[PDB]
Amino acid sequence: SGAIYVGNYRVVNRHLATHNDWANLVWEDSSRDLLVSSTTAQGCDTIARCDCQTGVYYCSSRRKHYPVSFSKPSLIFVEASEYYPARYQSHLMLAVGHSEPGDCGGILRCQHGVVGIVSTGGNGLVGFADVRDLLWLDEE
Ligand SMILES: C[C@H](CS(N)(=O)=O)c1ccccc1
Ligand SMILES: C[C@H](CS(N)(=O)=O)c1ccccc1
Ligand SMILES: [Zn+2]
Repeated sequence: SGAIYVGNYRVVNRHLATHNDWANLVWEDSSRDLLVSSTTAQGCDTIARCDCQTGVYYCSSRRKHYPVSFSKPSLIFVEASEYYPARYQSHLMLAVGHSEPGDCGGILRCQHGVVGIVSTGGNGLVGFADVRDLLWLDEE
């Protein structure tokens, strides 16, 4: 689990979104595993605006942060899970590291801020849903 809180937005894994997230839906993309909902409280998170390929992610299944190199956001074939059939997930970044389903929502951070959230895993890889292209997360 986990979310990004920026302005009046909450960013979550689309497959972990709650009834309240869907009741307050701003934007969702099934191809990206992202959903953004509106919040009443102001979020303080800073979104990175950059092309970093190094950062640190939180891994709840190890209670640890790990430094990783990760690929630029791309269209990656992702195996079926129970939340999706096998499909191309877009805007996905891969790194070598540990990820279990409950790790979804762990933040990946660079020097500039929040890069994305854990979305996929298995075969010793971790996939992060990029958010850096969502420039609208920083206004109204
Ligand atoms: C929020 C919606 C249904 S509702 N109550 O009409 O908002 C929802 C249904 C199933 C899984 C996740 C979310
Ligand atoms: C079992 C699934 C497979 S997938 N292809 O990543 O959806 C999963 C593993 C680890 C983290 C998140 C999800
Ligand atoms: Zn950066």
